This record gives sequence, C-alpha cells and structure tokens, in this order.
Amino acid sequence: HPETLVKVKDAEDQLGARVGYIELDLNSGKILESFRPEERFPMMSTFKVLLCGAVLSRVDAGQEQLGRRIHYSQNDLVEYSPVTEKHLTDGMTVRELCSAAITMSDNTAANLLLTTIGGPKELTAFLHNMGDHVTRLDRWEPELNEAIPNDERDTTMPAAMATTLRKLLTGELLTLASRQQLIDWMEADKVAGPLLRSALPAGWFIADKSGAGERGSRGIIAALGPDGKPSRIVVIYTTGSQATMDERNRQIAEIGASLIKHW
Repeated sequence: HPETLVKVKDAEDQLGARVGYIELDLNSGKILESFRPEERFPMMSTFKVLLCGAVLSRVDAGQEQLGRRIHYSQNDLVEYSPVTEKHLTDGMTVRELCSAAITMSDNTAANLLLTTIGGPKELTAFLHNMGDHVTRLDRWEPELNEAIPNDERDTTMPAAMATTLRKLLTGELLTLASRQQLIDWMEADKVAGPLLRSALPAGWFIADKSGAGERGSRGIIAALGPDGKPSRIVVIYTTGSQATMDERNRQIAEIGASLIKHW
C-alpha cells in the first residue's frame, strides 16, 4: 500500500539516512511494494540465515550432519557470544550452532559455521549458485559490520535478499525438512523484540532475523502472516544514520505497523 511507502520515506527523513524496503508475496514471489530495491546495504547479522541455509544445503547433500559435534578454542571467541562462551568444555553440534547464530545472533557460532563451509567466499559461491548474483559476504564477525560508506563488501540489495529468503524458505532449493528447520530457528528469534514483533498482533506468525552495525546500520528480514501462517516476506535495511538505537528501532517498528495496518 502506498501509505506504507509514505512511512518508509518518513523513516528516511527522521533517521537522516537511506532506507531500503521490500514487501514480497510469499507464494508468487512478486513485489507488492518497494523502496530503493536495488541499492546496496550492509547485511549485518541478517546473513546468518543465509549461512545456515548453506549449512542445510550441505546436510541435504549428505556433506554435513546436524548432530556433528565441534569442540572449539577460547581463541575463536569474539564479542557477543552468549551461547558459545558457555560450551568450551562440552562443544556444540552443528544444529546447536545454527540455533545460536539465528535465535541469539551468536557471533562465534557464525564464524564456526563459516569455517565448516569454507568461509565467506563459499557462502557467496552458494548464493551465486542459487541465483543470487549480488549478495556477498567477504568478512567474518565482527568486521563484516563495518558499514563503510560505498563499500560493497558484506552487502545485499533489498530485492535480492527478499527473493533469496523466499527461495530458502519455500523453494525446491532445500528439502522440506531443512526448510522447516530454517524457518523454525527464525521463528525462535530471541533478539528482535523491538522491531517488527513489537507491531505484530497476537495470533500472527513471524519468523525473522535482525541486524545492527556501525554507522547506524540496522535491518531485519522476515516471513510473516495472520492466522499463524506466513504469507509475505518483508526486508528492511538502513545505514548512515546518527540516530540512537531506540530511534532506529522505533522507525522500523513503525514501518511494520503500517504494513500490518494496510495488510
């Protein structure tokens, strides 16, 4: 609805920064509304969904097992690692790592998973092979959040990210079991309270992944819908703003209220 684009532009005014936006129909894959759809924005932690997508593709192919255990070193630990910090002694399974990366945004968990697939370059190769020729991961946590203006490293475009998420969640790309697991992890997202979830009426379904970075970068990708079933994809990114975290959160939640209102 055009009213939602009014709110998106209003957000851009309040934040003093670009905002990228896609609302996508989950079944048809067609864009319902868009703003700055082919401009680059830092992915931040939203990439972790794509990462576990690549991991699940390997599971599907019998190249990886969700139960496989990885013991790791305290030397691998980076800032914000609430789960991985607690399992130096016992280690963590691939399944537990994807849970930590997606539901808690655990940074060490993401790096360990990147290691299992061959690093950022291999995530990028995975994306190209699934038809996303623009999204690219280049660095590890936490450097990938640097968000240097005009830097194309570790960026996506809202239109590409929406299409990629749709393919991961509903495509033939992953088996049903893997699609089910991937969306389950996103539904269990514990760290996106103040964003779309804060505008979501009871009874609605949401599976999401948020991100935050340097230079005011903030974003979220989600599959959501009424009556406990997802029916649309929403992608929101912003970068460049000097606004506080609360103000950036509020603008995203307000965009969410508008798309819900005009659903």
